[PDB]
Amino acid sequence: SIVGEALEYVNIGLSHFLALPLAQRISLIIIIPFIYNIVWQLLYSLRKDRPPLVFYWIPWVGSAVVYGMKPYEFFEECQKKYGDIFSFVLLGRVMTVYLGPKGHEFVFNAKLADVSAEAAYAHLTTPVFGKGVIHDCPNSRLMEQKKFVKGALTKEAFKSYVPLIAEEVYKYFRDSKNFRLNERTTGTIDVMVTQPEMTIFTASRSLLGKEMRAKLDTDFAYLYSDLDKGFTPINFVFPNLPLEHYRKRDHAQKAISGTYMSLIKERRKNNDIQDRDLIDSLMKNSTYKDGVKMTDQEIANLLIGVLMGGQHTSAATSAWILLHLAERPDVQQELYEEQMRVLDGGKKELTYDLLQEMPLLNQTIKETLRMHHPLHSLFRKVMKDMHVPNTSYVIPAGYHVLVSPGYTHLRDEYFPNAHQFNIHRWNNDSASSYSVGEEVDYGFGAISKGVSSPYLPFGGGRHRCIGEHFAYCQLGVLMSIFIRTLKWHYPEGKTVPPPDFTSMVTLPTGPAKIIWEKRNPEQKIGGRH
Ligand SMILES: CC[C@@H](C)n1ncn(-c2ccc(N3CCN(c4ccc(OC[C@H]5CO[C@](Cn6cncn6)(c6ccc(Cl)cc6Cl)O5)cc4)CC3)cc2)c1=O
Ligand code: HEM
Repeated sequence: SIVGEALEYVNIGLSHFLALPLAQRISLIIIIPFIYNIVWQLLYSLRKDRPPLVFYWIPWVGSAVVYGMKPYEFFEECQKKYGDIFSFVLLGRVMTVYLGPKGHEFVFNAKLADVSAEAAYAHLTTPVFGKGVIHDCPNSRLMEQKKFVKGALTKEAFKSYVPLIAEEVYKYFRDSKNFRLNERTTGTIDVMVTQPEMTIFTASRSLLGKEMRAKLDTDFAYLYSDLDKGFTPINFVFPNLPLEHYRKRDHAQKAISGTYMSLIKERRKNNDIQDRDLIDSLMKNSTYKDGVKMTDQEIANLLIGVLMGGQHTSAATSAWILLHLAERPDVQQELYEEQMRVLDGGKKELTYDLLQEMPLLNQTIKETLRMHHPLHSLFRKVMKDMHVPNTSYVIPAGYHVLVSPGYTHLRDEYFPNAHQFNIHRWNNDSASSYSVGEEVDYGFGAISKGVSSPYLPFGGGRHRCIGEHFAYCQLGVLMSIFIRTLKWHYPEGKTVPPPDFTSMVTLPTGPAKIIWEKRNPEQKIGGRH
């Protein structure tokens, strides 16, 4: 009646194991985690208190490759097999996806104690922006930082930004190799080259001021390029690794934040603090509610973050607008007529107020943001176990929740013929967004309380975007001028490119070229160059 001899043969087996040929021991260190992985998923599939988990062959990697290459195609397959809630493994992490408007509610209105955005995002952005701001600080600091920035983003600021943004667009048509409208009447451009330059020029001039704008004409512009490089999904797994890419980024962040602090300390020294730009504004208005002031280093890091966020979402969006309009001369024609009616055939300077009298222009932005949400996946790390309403599912702490309003933007159920670009689906509804009812303030102004809208380009809840009006202002001036100045179309046989879902924003797969030509070949842009 001896089990003792079994326990001996366990120990013997462990010892015979350790003495295997190194060819078999490498094999086992591969085959036994592979076998265990399959065994674990099958067992996992039994738990009725967990959403279904998408099956995967490679441990740790998970569904990373198919999710990254074509996330909306991934989501649609999963939705057919499992419905709206399902999980998948992604480079070590378990992501729980909740598709559709209830998904929006579940994640964007999640209680602050249940989930954390900074725990999800901190590695992605802190290396790039610097310490102390955005996701490298507690939520209540973030709430107030959004309040400070929003304070420079008022109707009266937009009124003064508009002629500044217009000036930069015109100087870019005049001076850029891509255009030179005083010398050339037609030409070819890559919109992934032109739009990121146009966006940084206009955002700099209006948010940072003319000094910082002036510096973009120098070799300082190269540091922006270097810091721009460090803004990549790979920071999610490799935020820091001793290589040259990471070294230029860190240098750039120091060099750029140094330049902003130089200006800040310069302005405080001369008492030269007005209401020109966002720098003036944060100098006057960056004291937290427990009395602590933001440092000059933190103020500068915040400027980098604001500028970098606006840079990528807006540049991609104007690239998409150009690309969709290039095959739709009917829409270009209709926008041109609205410009002629609102601006008296051009005998009226563009103002922020007149921009609000251009519904078709704003509907074009709205519709581009529907087809091309710059951020396909928004994340939160789960901090406490969460019950999913009307289900038996519990999402345990340590999981991530993923919400994807850009996926819902492309469903026929909520947008008839969702794959078709149509600015007229927004007729009599051209506002960037609006709360369908009740509102709430998390620290940075009253916003919509419900987040169930199928259309959520700026998200919702406490992490809701605050740059929506600035983006529309910027994109509006830009497109108003393109339309009044140029017609454009595709090279023969070219059409809208598919999105690049592996970058930070869903920008077009390039080279994405359009051919432009002047509406008025003899028109000249004045000023010195
Ligand atoms: C390894 C194999 C390969 C095939 N693969 N396998 C998987 N993937 C992959 C997966 C996921 C993703 N991403 C794309 C980027 N994405 C993402 C990027 C930025 C982001 O930002 C959310 C927060 C933080 O940044 C901002 C962005 N922003 C918002 N408005 C303007 N910018 C932000 C907020 C505030 C401020 Cl001040 C700045 C910034 Cl940047 O909001 C959220 C998600 C996550 C998924 C990419 C590739 C791959 O490429
Ligand atoms: C087309 C332009 C833009 C789009 C579509 C967009 C979209 C978004 C979205 C979806 C979020 C929420 C992210 C999340 O919930 O995880 C967000 C957050 C945010 N965005 Fe934007 N954005 C745009 C432009 C801008 C601009 C121009 C600025 C700055 C002026 C800006 C600043 C911010 C800030 C400060 C947050 C808050 C992040 C947080 O609270 O955690 N965005 N944006």
